[PDB]
Amino acid sequence: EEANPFPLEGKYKDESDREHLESLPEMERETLLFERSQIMQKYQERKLFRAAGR
Ligand code: NA
Repeated sequence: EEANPFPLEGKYKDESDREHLESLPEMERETLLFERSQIMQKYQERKLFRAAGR
């Protein structure tokens, strides 16, 4: 089992990370959220494959 990298609302690490991202300029925030959506897709893909291999 692999740890969920962004367990808060699917895109934040924890509350201080949320507050930090929400304080950034729009371009930076949307770039980081895009980065994280890629990380989360790969995490979820690996989780699916683990379920299928059981
Ligand atoms: Na918060």
